[PDB]
Amino acid sequence: SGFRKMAFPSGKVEGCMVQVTCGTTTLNGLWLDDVVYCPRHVICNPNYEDLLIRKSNHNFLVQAGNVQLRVIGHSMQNCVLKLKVDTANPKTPKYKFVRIQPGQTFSVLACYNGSPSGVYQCAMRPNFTIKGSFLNGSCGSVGFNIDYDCVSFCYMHHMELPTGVHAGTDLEGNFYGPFVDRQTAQAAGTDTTITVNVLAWLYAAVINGDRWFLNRFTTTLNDFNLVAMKYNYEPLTQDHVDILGPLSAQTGIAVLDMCASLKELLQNGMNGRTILGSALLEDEFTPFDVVRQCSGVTF
Amino acid sequence: SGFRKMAFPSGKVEGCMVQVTCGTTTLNGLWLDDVVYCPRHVICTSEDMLNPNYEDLLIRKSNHNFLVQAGNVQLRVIGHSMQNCVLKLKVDTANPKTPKYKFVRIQPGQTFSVLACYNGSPSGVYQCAMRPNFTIKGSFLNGSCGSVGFNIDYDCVSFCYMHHMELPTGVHAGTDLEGNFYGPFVDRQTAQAAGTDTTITVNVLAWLYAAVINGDRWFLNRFTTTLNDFNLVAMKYNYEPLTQDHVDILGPLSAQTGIAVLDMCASLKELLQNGMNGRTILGSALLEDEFTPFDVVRQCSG
Ligand SMILES: CNS(=O)(=O)c1ccc2c(NC(=O)[C@]3(OC)CCOc4ccc(Cl)cc43)cncc2c1
Ligand SMILES: CNS(=O)(=O)c1ccc2c(NC(=O)[C@]3(OC)CCOc4ccc(Cl)cc43)cncc2c1
Ligand SMILES: [Cl-]
Repeated sequence: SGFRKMAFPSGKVEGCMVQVTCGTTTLNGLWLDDVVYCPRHVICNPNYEDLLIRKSNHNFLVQAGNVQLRVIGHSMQNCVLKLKVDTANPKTPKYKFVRIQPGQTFSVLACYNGSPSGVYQCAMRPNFTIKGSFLNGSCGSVGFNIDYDCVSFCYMHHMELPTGVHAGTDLEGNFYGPFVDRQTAQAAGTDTTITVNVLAWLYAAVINGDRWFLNRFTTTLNDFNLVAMKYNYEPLTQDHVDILGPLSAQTGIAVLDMCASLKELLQNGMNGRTILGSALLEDEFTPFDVVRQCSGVTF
Repeated sequence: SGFRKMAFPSGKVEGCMVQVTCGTTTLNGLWLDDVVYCPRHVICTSEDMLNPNYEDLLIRKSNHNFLVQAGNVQLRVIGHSMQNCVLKLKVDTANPKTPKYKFVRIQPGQTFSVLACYNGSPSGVYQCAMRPNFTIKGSFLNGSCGSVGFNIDYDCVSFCYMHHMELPTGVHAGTDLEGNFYGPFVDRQTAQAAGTDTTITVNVLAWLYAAVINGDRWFLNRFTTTLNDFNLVAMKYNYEPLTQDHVDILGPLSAQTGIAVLDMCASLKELLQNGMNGRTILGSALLEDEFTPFDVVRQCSG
């Protein structure tokens, strides 16, 4: 029993964290095989082609523990800088670079000066920001998932928006959201609740013996989406309904039956009651996270 | 900016997790240098669990009865001894991944990271607090016994907890790494229950200072209180008494924000009276008590 926000074991990613210093700027890099990946703003209206052409390999100081790596090449791919080094990382795990969609969750290994300091779980918000926990020097920290023994790198941290939320890119340097890596007026758009994730967390509550919110009612997918749009909740699709199938079969509560519970919770509140120790509806657990935690999958 | 429940990086502990098998029982072990530490109930069958005599069960075992697996490699057990509720298996190979470590016994209110494992394989990491009733609100299934709680200081791992059992309310009980249980629990299937739990007051105050550092001031008021008047109110909401030690510990946060501890105590009294009125504090509609004053300073300053 129990239900916690749980991150993937971070060890395979810890063995890849390095410090990258160029001029007066210091941030984190991800060392995989003979390449170090880091935000391109380490070289900083910037003209990154013009700023990069003026740099030599010896301008980038890369440090892995107490060992300095020698940079033998450099190239830019979108908003990520790729530093070719002379030595392949012997701790390189089996890995892939994957771009995730809003609502998907991942683990973040927060780093400062190439040293990991913490791990937390979070979700890609529908407005493409992440509600992270980052200070100055956190740039280059990465987001990931683990499948068996393969690390899927999905996020690299780049900046903090004025509301305290964070923006970054996939490992190919493409930003999540309409953000740019430049000091200019930028803001997070109006955010919405990840509906499929709230439903998955309501199934996790049922599996853990929290059932007060259940009711005898059902609803149509159209009627639920009309209600959800009024409460700034993301639309629920047939794909989301299908994904929730296994949890629906395990608890005996049809997805549209759980939608009627969610509709009653949105129109009436919790009334002093809690669900899994929370007075708010949690949306940072996917249906797969719920199945993984309520069955004990290992890495 | 931002405030998350944050666990320590788990890599130094992952390289210590092994699987320990005794007959039909399998659980997790912690391999440090040439010793594997695990709950002593690995020598019990489901039949032995009500009133087991561990000294009598252990004396009947030989080294080859213990099967220890580290990855796809079987370790050879060359000795065994019991220390309180932990079994210590001497092995023929020192773990080359043994980090710098210490065994520390923690007090209620203190937080730690838990690396949840099954069959010697890590499956997840989360952040916990030792509740005032000496239980932890963990997330554990069958076979999680032997999973460990820890903190990291520089490059040193402080092991503070080893998981042993689940009480009937779904909460968990365990020991320090010397086998001494936290709380009045025993490693027997006899009727046991968690005592009435309370809120960790010093931790709620630390989290209110974290909200002030992140720009939230809506809950502050023009009032102060005596330490005694605060405690009289707090006990009525099942909050732990706040001691002068707690007031002193909050000193640095008080100096950084400019809000005296007893002035923040007056905001807490008001929040307990009025509730939040549809508002949240650091994205939460409840008062968070699983962040210590030390966690707040580390996450907000470095
Ligand atoms: C709010 N103060 S803080 O917590 O120390 C902080 C400061 C900077 C943080 C940070 N850095 C940045 O956003 C910038 O990094 C150079 C600052 C200047 O403006 C830009 C513009 C574009 C880009 Cl891509 C980056 C930055 C990242 N993540 C978290 C940060 C927490
Ligand atoms: C509630 N079902 S479950 O989630 O699968 C589960 C089952 C057993 C869990 C478990 N095991 C135990 O508590 C016991 O382990 C042999 C079961 C029998 O009673 C005792 C008595 C004393 C001691 Cl020290 C251990 C046990 C631990 N932690 C979490 C557990 C989740
Ligand atoms: Cl302590």
